[PDB]
Amino acid sequence: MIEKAPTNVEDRDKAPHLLLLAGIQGDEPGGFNATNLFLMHYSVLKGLVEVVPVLNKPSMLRNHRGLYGDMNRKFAALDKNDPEYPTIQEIKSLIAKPSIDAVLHLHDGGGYYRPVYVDAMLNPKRWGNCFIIDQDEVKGAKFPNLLAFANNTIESINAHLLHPIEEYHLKNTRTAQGDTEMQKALTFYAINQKKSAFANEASKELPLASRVFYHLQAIEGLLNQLNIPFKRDFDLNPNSVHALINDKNLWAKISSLPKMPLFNLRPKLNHFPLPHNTKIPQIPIESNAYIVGLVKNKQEVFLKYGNKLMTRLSPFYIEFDPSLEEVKMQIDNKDQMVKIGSVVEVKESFYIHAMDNIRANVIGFSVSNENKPNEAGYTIKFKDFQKRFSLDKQERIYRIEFYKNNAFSGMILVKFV
Ligand SMILES: C[C@H](N)C(=O)N[C@H](CCC(=O)N[C@@H](CCC[C@@H](N)C(=O)O)C(=O)O)C(=O)O
Ligand SMILES: [Ca+2]
Ligand SMILES: [Ca+2]
Ligand SMILES: [Ca+2]
Repeated sequence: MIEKAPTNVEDRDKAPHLLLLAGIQGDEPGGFNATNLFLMHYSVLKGLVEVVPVLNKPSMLRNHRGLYGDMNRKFAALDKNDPEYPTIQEIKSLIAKPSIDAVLHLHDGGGYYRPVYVDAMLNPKRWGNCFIIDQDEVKGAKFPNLLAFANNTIESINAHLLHPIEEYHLKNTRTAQGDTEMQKALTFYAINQKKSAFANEASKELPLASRVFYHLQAIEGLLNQLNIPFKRDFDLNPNSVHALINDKNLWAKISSLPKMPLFNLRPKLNHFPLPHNTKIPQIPIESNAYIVGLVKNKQEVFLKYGNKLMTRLSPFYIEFDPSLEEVKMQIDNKDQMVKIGSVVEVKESFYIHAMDNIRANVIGFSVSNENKPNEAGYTIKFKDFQKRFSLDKQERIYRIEFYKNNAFSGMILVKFV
């Protein structure tokens, strides 16, 4: 859970609290890209929005609806030995917190829901582009009138339709009256804790940016109904959404390695250092996004951003010796200390000063066929690189790797600008 909170802690209790959740199915990227963009680009000014951006991360990482079965059928009877049992308790505990008032659960769904059969794509069996309640009223909730809240949220979404076919409709599953499937799902659990609970569906027929657009419309519609004041730092249209999903400023930091751009990496990165004796899911990974991770696939390690494959790492596993903190380098004739794990911009040249006990391999530069070379003490320019060794498709970013005996002492990236 990630908090989107006012800067003044005192403002937390001055408006309602919403719990915003997506990615209970790992192949529904509208939902988890929307929670991602919300965390990255919105501000909550009073009250609080608690976000679990992706409920089923292992499944997201494999582009899979649910590796351990349908997580959204696990909110009623559940075997204590179910692999998702701990996850389910975390979620139910967030839902049932006295400080939470409302719950919004995002999904992507096939076709377009219509309450009357129109055709195979538009009918009551379909799920796309609807706003869903389990029943019209939840007595004892802070906001008991789910129906009114839903109708007003649908109004807000329908003020912004990209095409008429995308019109939102109310879907009331009347769950307690015999819907045994929905009785096992998240929002029904929430209403049983006297929370006002809603699900939004964006149609799988839509491109990702349009799915995310509609989820964000639903989030804003509901925040307005709750009177949780918010801002965002962008204009809400599909182009703007696309730009932010595919943002060149997105990065990932694996272990103590430098920040790497998410987009426009080469599809495969060879001889990539990873800490030994460390299970893949336990390798630290930081990002300015909230849906990034690593997953093992055969012998490779995939860098994932939602369902997008950003690169395939071909690792070599090695001790990460943390002793080397900085390296003396010259950049465009300007001498300076460079922290291990830095990215440095270069216009013309660089040079690494020799070090006792430390060997430098500039990846893409060579002066011999030594398999374990020392390339400190060379003045290096762009023309000196074999461009295929670049980290990026643009052939501008190069790895410098440092070794102390048989241990890995760190990496610095140079970016030619
Ligand atoms: C074809 C394949 N079985 C498939 O992906 N079906 C989906 C089925 C649609 C689907 O999952 N809705 C959700 C609705 C849940 C709403 C609400 N109670 C909640 O807890 O948020 C579900 O039932 O968990 C499709 O048609 O979009
Ligand atoms: Ca932003
Ligand atoms: Ca779903
Ligand atoms: Ca080299």
